Amino acid sequence: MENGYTYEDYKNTAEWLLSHTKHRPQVAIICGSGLGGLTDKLTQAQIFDYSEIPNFPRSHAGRLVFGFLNGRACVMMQGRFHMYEGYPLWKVTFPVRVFHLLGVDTLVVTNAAGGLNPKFEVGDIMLIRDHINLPGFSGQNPLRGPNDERFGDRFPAMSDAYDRTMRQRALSTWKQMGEQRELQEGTYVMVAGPSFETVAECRVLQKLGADAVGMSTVPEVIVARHCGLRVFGFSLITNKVIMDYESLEKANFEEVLAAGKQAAQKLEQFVSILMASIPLPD
Amino acid sequence: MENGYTYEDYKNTAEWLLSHTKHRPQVAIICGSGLGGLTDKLTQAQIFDYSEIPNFPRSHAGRLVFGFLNGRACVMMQGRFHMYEGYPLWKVTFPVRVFHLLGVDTLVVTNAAGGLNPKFEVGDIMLIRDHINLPGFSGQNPLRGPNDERFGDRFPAMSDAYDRTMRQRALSTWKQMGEQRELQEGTYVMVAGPSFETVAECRVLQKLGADAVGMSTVPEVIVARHCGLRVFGFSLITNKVIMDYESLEKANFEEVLAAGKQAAQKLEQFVSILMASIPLPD
Amino acid sequence: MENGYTYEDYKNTAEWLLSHTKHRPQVAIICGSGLGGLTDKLTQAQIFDYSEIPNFPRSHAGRLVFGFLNGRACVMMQGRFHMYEGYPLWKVTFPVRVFHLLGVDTLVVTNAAGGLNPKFEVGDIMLIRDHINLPGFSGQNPLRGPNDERFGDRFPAMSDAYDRTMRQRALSTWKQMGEQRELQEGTYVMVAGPSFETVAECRVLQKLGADAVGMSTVPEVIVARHCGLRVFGFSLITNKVIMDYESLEKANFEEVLAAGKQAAQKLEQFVSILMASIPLPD
Ligand SMILES: O=c1[nH]cnc2c([C@@H]3N[C@H](CO)[C@@H](O)[C@H]3O)c[nH]c12
Ligand SMILES: O=c1[nH]cnc2c([C@@H]3N[C@H](CO)[C@@H](O)[C@H]3O)c[nH]c12
Ligand SMILES: O=c1[nH]cnc2c([C@@H]3N[C@H](CO)[C@@H](O)[C@H]3O)c[nH]c12
Repeated sequence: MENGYTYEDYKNTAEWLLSHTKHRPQVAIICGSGLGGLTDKLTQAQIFDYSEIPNFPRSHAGRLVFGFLNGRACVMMQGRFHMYEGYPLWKVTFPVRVFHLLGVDTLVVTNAAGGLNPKFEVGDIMLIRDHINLPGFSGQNPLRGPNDERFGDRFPAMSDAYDRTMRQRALSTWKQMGEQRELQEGTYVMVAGPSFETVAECRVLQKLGADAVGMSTVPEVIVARHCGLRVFGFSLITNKVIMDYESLEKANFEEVLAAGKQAAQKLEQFVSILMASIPLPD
Repeated sequence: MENGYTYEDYKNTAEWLLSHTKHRPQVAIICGSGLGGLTDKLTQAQIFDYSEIPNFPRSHAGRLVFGFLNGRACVMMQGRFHMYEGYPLWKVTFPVRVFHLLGVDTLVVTNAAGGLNPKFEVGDIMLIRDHINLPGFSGQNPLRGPNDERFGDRFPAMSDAYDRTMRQRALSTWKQMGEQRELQEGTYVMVAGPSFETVAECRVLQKLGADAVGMSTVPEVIVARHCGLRVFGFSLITNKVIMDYESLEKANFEEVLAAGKQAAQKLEQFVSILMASIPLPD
Repeated sequence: MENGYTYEDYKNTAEWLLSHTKHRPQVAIICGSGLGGLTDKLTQAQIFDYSEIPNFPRSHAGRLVFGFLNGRACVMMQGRFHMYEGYPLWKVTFPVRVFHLLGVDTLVVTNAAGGLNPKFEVGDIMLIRDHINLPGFSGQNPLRGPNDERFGDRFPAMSDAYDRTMRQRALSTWKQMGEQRELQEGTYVMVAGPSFETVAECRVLQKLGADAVGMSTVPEVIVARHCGLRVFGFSLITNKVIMDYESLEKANFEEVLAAGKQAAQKLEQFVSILMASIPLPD
C-alpha cells in the first residue's frame, strides 16, 4: 500500500488556498455533531467547497470555512471523511496536513460518541485525555507507508497527544460558564464502524478502559501529532451504549442528531470561549 | 475501497434465480461443519452450482440447494466464502443480500468453533446470543463503503442481532429431543484466521468474554441485520482451544471434521425440527 | 486479495541463490536492534544485496549474508520489511519461504521491543515463549489467501510455535556466560505501528497479558511454522513503555538505537553460543 499523495500535492493544495484567501489561520477546527452552527460565530467568514479545492477527497455538503473565532484566525471543516465510508486513512487525514502547511499550529477536534463509562449521561461533554486506537493495532494507521521527514519522524510518540495545558485551560473555562453537569475527562476508543456495538463488544471496550467510543478523530490526531500540531479534543456523549441483554433500547442515529442540536448552544459557546486560552504565535 | 457490486448486480442475481426455480424460499441456511448432509432432508431439492449463478463469488464444491425442510421453503449454502481465503467481505456476504431479494426473511447460520468457555466440551452445541467482531473493530466490516438505503441504514444496530424469540423457541426444541448434554448459549468471537490461536491468544479471547471462536458468520450476520432479516445461529464446539503451556495437544482440522460427522445426525434433526418454530409469512 | 508470488517464484529465488553460493545454510537469522554486527562473527561470509536477488522486496541497506556461525551454516537478514512501511505481509515474509527452499530448518528471529511487564528493565533480553498477533485477529495474517500445501496446511497450529527444547537450551547458555541480569521469558505482542503506544494502549496490552510489544516478527513466525521450521526468538527490551500520565518521558528511536549498540556485545556472543545447541541435520 501507499499514500496516493506526494509531498508536492499537500504543498500545492496549501499554496492554492494561500492565494484564494487573506486568512492566515492558526487554529484548525474539525467539528462533529451540531457544531455545524459554528459557522455563524465566525466573522469575515470565507467558505470553499471541498469540490473546488485541488486534491481534496470527494464526498456531499463539505466545505472549508476560514475566519475569526473570538479573536483567533481559524479554518473549520464542516463534514469530514470516515474510514467506514471506504476512505483509506491517508485521505481521511489529508486535510490535517494541508493545515500544517497553511501555518496552523493547533488542532481542535470534536465528535459524537457513545458513553461506555457508566457515570456519563447523554449531553455530557468529555475531554479527551487519551485514546485507544484499535484500527491502528491492526495496521490501519494513517502513517503506514514511507515516512516523509518533512512532516515528522518515522516513529512518533503518542503518550502525550492531548495537550495538558489545553485540558486545564479548558477545565477553567467550564467553571466560568456556570454549568450543572460537570466537564468529563477520559479515554476515547476508535473503532471503524459503521455498525453499532453489540453488548458483548461494549463489555470489551469497557474492560479495555475506554470511556467513550466513536468512529473518527484518532487518525487526525495521529497525523496532527506527527506534524507538530498541538491537539485538543472532546466528545459529545450522545447515547449511553447498551450494556445488558435486558434493555429494549438500541443505539440509532436519530438519538445522535437529537443530542447534537441539544448541545449546539452549549458547544459553540464553549469552543468559542476556549479560543482565548489558545496562546497567540511568535 | 468499495464494494465491487452495484445494487443492480444483487438484483440481477435474484431475478436470474427467480426464473430458474419455482421455489420461493423464506429461510436461508448457511451450513458449517457436517451439516453437509442437510441436503437429503430437503424435498423437491433443486441444486445450482455457484459457478452457474451470475455474479457469485468463484471458489470448489459450492452449490445453492432450494427446497422444503419440514414444511418450510429454504435455500441452503453448501460451502461458503471466508475472509482468510482472501475474499473481501463484500464478497463473503454477497449471498445474504441475494437472499433478501429472493424474498427470504430469516437467516440460520451455523459453524464450527473452538470452545473457550471451560464448561464446554467437544460435541456441545452453543447458541449464539451475541458476538464480538474483532475484524470489525479494525475496519473489516462488510458494510464499509457507501451505504445503499435500499438495503438499510448507514449505522445499524447490532445489540439485538440474534433473535430472542428464536433462541427460546430453540431451547424448547432441545428438551423435546431428550438430550444428555444440555444446549449451550454464549458469545461467539470472530477472528480472521486461518492459523489457530496461541495459548496467549486464547487467554485474550477468554478475558474478553468470548465463549467460542470461529473464522466466519459474523459478517453474514451484520449484513443480514442491515437488511432486516431475522437471524438465528449456533456453533458446534469441535475442540477445546488449548489454554496452558503444559498440554501436548494441538488444534487441527481432523478434529474439526471428526466432530462434524459425529453431530451430523444430531444437527440435521435439530435444525430440521427448528423449522416449525419459524413463523410463516403474511 | 492475494499473494503477488507463485510457488514458482519462491522456487526460482532459491535456485538462483543455490547457484551463486556454496553455502547450504541450516539456520536463518533475522536480526533486529544491534545485531547488525553479527556479520563479523561469520566466517566465509558471502554478501548479497536484496537489490540483486530475483523477486526480493525492494527497500535501502538490505543484504543477505551467508556463512558459518560457530560451526553452523547460516544465512542472516540484515534489514527486514515491516508492515508499517506499507508492505503486504506476503512480502514481509517472502524470505522465510525462500529459506525453507534453501534447505534451512531453523529460524532465529530477534527484535527490539518496549517492556510492558513492570519487572523488565532496559537492557533485559526476553525469550519469546508466546505471542499475541493483534493484526492477525483482524485479517492481517501472512497466510491469508489460497493455501499452497507444498508449504503446509490450510489451518496450522500456533500453540507450540516457539520450540520448547530451544528455550531450555537457551536458558542453559545464559548461566554459562555468568550474567547479573537474569534471562527473561514471556509473551510478545505484535502491533502494526509505526507510531508508539498511548498510555491507555499500554494499559490495554498489559491487561491482555503481553510482556513486550514490537512491530515485527510474528508474521515471519507464522510463516516459519506453516513451513515446518523450528523457531526460536527473543527481544531486546529497549524501553519501558510509558504507563501513567505523570511521567514526562516519551518512547523514541534514539533510546532504541542507544540500547541496541549497548547489547551488541552481549547479543552477538549470546546468539553465537546458542548455535551449538542447534542440533545438526540428518
Ligand atoms: O455509540 C456509538 N458507537 C460507535 N460510534 C459512535 C459515534 C461515531 N463517531 C464518529 C465521529 O464523528 C461519527 O461518525 C459517529 O457515527 C457516535 N456514537 C457512537
Ligand atoms: O479452534 C478454532 N479456532 C479458530 N477458528 C476455528 C474454526 C473456524 N470457523 C469457521 C466457520 O466455518 C471455519 O472456517 C473454521 O475453520 C473452527 N474451530 C476453530
Ligand atoms: O516501545 C515500542 N512500542 C512499539 N514497537 C516497538 C519496537 C518495534 N519492533 C520492530 C521489530 O524490529 C521494530 O521495527 C521496532 O520499531 C521497538 N520498541 C517498541
